[PDB]
Amino acid sequence: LQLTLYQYKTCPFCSKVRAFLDFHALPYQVVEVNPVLRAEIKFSSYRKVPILVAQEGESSQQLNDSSVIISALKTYLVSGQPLEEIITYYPAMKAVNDQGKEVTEFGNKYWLMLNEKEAQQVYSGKEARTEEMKWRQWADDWLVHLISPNVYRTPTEALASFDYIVREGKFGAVEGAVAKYMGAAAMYLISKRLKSRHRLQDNVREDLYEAADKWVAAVGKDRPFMGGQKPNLADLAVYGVLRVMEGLDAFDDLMQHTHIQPWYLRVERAITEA
Amino acid sequence: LQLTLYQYKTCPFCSKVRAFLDFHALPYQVVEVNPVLRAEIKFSSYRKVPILVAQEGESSQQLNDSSVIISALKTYLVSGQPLEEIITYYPAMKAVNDQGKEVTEFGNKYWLMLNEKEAQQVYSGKEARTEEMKWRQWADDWLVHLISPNVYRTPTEALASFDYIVREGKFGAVEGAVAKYMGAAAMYLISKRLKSRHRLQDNVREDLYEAADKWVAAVGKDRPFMGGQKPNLADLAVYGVLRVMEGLDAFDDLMQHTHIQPWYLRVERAITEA
Ligand SMILES: COc1ccc2c(c1)c(CC(=O)O)c(C)n2C(=O)c1ccc(Cl)cc1
Ligand SMILES: COc1ccc2c(c1)c(CC(=O)O)c(C)n2C(=O)c1ccc(Cl)cc1
Ligand SMILES: [Cl-]
Ligand SMILES: [Cl-]
Repeated sequence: LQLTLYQYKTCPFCSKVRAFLDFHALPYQVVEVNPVLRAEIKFSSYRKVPILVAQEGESSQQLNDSSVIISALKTYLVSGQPLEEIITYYPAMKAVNDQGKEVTEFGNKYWLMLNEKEAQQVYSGKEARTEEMKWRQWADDWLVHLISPNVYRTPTEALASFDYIVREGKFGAVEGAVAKYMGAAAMYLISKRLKSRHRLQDNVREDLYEAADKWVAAVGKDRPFMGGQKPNLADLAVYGVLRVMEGLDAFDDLMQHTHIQPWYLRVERAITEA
Repeated sequence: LQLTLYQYKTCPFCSKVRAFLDFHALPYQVVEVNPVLRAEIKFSSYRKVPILVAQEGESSQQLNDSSVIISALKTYLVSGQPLEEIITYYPAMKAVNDQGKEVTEFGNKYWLMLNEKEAQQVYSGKEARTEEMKWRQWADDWLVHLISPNVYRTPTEALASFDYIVREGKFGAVEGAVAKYMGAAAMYLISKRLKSRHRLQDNVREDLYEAADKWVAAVGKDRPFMGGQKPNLADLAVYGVLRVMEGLDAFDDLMQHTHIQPWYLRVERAITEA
């Protein structure tokens, strides 16, 4: 089973898949996609990243959605059922938006296709299973929306963010320089609207701290991770979404004003502990 | 187990739930909602219909999404697991649209929460289970979109449709008269755009026939219903969506130019056969 992960290193969706693969010590190769030309992903009809293709000898499968990849690869690690069958339980559901745009959502993306036996093996109980599902959805439907407005909240921050994005990502020496200044500007302004459209406060930092606190309270103090002893897909989902800001002011503030570090560091070492 | 179904009689979403309850000969009461004031539904935070509340003695549960109601009530009929636990597997997933609107989708809405045993009891095999799921989604993501443009396609048709909607539904003698002419007009124009936004052909009837044919070919000629011997959630989904046009020109045309009647009539008697 050879895993190749096509990604945008600094993207919360790719970090999410990495947090999962790393935690389960799964071996994979990563091909960094060029956000401007995206030639490395032009083999797929699915036009979003991450994309993960699993090769099993002569056979191979393309897992598209970041939440679907984790769900499919996970039910696979527990059930051992063929990946080509498992990916069949998370179908791409096409529909035309109320604006005429063709959206594609993936069915059952936060549900592991597990039987009673294996389910009892990975979950605390029925309520633990539906809880991570709810928090998996929160991570990318609410939490990720707090990244941009926060890392591009100030012109200085916007430049630091794109410096890190271009340095961390794949850009030609030329488009790198352009994207560094041009992209920081566009994103600084563009995020001013993302902040509004998503109904964020004026002090976006406060929206970040609230979510952070809302999370640690959810984890509670009776357990190290929402998953209990070890982190579960929900712990790894929030971790993966937040790690993306590591090194930026947003992250330092997060750690300094929220009491989220203990859990964060906990999920980190649980990962480095392969 | 007392079932109360709040609905809009002539709506495909309510017809879908009725087609299911009827087919399983489930006893329920229906309270017709006034589309204008909707007072009869103002007990629910969920602001869409159908809504189905199941009362079990002193306890009661509100099942909101038309596909979720069918999925939950169904897994319940097979597993016997408490409804209050079952509805827990189809969570409301909130998110803010790219336009700033708060949309709510229901997780795993087309997946019955069944174990190996019961699943083998209700499905032909693994491929039969994911096939109805795919056709359940088609019914409401593609098929329903062909109803309005087709039944409001012409001014004469628009009036006949609203005559039937007001006669079939719950409107005050006054607002009924208004809605009959005012609503027919609004819908005739409004559907002119629905036809465009949804990328429908100019001859919307053709879109209807194609879908119809696409369905009968899917069912094939080796089985009476997509579900084999008896109809399954996919057969009942398409039937429920189409019945809504019964009596209108659109429906007569459908039956006359598509070879869909045989299956349609087959699902009808399978239902009347309680
Ligand atoms: C190279 O491509 C990127 C990089 C970062 C991205 C995205 C795409 C998308 C979009 C997508 O997945 O296509 C989101 C939401 N990103 C961020 O959250 C983000 C993270 C850290 C910093 Cl410093 C600044 C921004
Ligand atoms: C009273 O309320 C109604 C009635 C009909 C409706 C809807 C709501 C919705 C919307 C909803 O569920 O809120 C859709 C999509 N309807 C139709 O398909 C339709 C069916 C038959 C005819 Cl003749 C004309 C139109
Ligand atoms: Cl593209
Ligand atoms: Cl500023």
